[PDB]
Amino acid sequence: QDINAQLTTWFSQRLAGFSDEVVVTLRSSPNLLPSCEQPAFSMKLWGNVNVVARCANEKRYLQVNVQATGNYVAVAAPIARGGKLTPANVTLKRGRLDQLPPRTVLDIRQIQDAVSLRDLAPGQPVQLTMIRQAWRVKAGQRVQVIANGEGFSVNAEGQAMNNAAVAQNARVRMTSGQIVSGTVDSDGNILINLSSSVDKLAAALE
Ligand SMILES: [Cl-]
Repeated sequence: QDINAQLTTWFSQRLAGFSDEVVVTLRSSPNLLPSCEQPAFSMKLWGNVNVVARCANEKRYLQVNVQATGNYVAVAAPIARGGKLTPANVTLKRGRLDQLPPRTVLDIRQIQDAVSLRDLAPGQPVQLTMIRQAWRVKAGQRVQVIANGEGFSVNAEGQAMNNAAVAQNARVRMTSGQIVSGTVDSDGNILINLSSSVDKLAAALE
């Protein structure tokens, strides 16, 4: 029961913070098990995984099944496409992590300012493919364009032409109809960082 106890302890410690119940089952032939007392294990965190087990003169490829139970983010109330994920409509549920659909959110902090891309039903695990970050800037919104660099500062008002989250690109129509583009910041401003532009900016003032 040596290898089974060692693998159980190894995956339990590796899964600290993800799971409080880790069960390991060997799927490969016991004839290909490491011979040494303390094999070095190395490596997907759970489910059907391959583990390399090294001993002096051995490099075993073990196939194991890892059952890991812990918390994951699930839908707690109906959420419409475009609906904000809140503490009223998404919660932590306890379940078999190894049976979850791909890219299920495990940490409730990952869903802060998230918005649903789909109509979601209660009990559904929240997957990264079902959600997006909220729009800090929305199409048609009055925004501030801030350009800085080479002893120059420009502050101008415009209308956001597209929806954009923080750190995403936003095109902005200036009052004349000229379109500029920059990065959305936490304040909903559009940031531009400035070779001929600093020369062009000064030339515009002439
Ligand atoms: Cl949004």
